[PDB]
Amino acid sequence: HSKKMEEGITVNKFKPKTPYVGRCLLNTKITGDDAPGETWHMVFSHEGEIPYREGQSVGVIPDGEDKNGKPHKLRLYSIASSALGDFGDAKSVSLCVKRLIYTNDAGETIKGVCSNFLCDLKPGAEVKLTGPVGKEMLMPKDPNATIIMLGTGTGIAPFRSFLWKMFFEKHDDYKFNGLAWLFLGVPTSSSLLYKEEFEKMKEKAPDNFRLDFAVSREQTNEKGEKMYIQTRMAQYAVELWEMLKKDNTYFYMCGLKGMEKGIDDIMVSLAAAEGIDWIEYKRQLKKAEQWNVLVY
Ligand SMILES: Cc1cc2nc3c(=O)[nH]c(=O)nc-3n(C[C@H](O)[C@H](O)[C@H](O)COP(=O)(O)OP(=O)(O)OC[C@H]3O[C@@H](n4cnc5c(N)ncnc54)[C@H](O)[C@@H]3O)c2cc1C
Repeated sequence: HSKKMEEGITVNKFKPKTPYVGRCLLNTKITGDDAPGETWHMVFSHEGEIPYREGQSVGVIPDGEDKNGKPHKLRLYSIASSALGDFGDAKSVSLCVKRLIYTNDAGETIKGVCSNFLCDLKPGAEVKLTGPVGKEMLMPKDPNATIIMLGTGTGIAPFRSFLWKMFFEKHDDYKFNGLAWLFLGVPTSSSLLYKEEFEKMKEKAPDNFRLDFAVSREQTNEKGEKMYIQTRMAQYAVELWEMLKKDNTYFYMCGLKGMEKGIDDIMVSLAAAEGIDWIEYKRQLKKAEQWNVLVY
């Protein structure tokens, strides 16, 4: 029995040995020039060949060979579009990709293989895809569920997928009527991803959608602390902790590995304050499919 929309999902229809070859339709930079690092939203054509569901990922095999002449390893990317897609016809898939650039030991600049291949794609270019992959980030079956979403950076991807389904589409068998609450933590205002879309959703379903942004380098709390995602969340601690006590509440976290630790630190304290061991409570929540995490 599952609390998530797991029935009839498709997994690994396309594999690394036999990828699906799609084509780039659009590739747009969605962060301002201010932003530390660039993030691109790209859409690929798949002609209905990849039957994915909100919350899943696709693997991308970047062009070229590794230092051993073999083809590159695949890299996974959460799908940023709902099942119907940005165009509403179930024939395209969209990704949210941050261009990775770092420096090695010798002080030389190294560009990440797959992220740079992807952000450099031009409309018409082909791309090898695999998947769909995953069950961890699927949506709850319950249309009246309280869904709390916490993402950092590109971790916004699966939540854009969820929200398009919930607020931008009409479905024969699904009408969301619960409360969705999104918290998005980014470094700069120029790094807010998809804010415009979220703002329109908010106007559309003001009683079903709550929205909170945490711009670390630009906002501080009373003590004067940087506005990290948990720093903005602690401001609603009593409310969220009370929400976690209910059976119809589902927590999803996605983004940079770091975030996991800082939320756990806030939680351990709220729980102990009520005589609860967070480590055991979290375990029970994970078992009940109420605590869902995907960090990388
Ligand atoms: C399930 C899942 C979902 C994901 N979803 C997304 C998504 O939606 N968007 C997205 O952008 N990414 C996502 N990723 C990350 C993505 O898979 C790639 O890892 C990422 O894009 C970088 O890969 P690359 O091929 O560009 O880099 P690679 O060429 O593989 O380089 C990565 C290597 O760079 C090194 N490195 C990185 N930073 C530094 C540093 N500061 N100093 C030194 N070494 C460093 C690390 O050793 C790492 O092994 C996801 C990953 C997973 C597992």
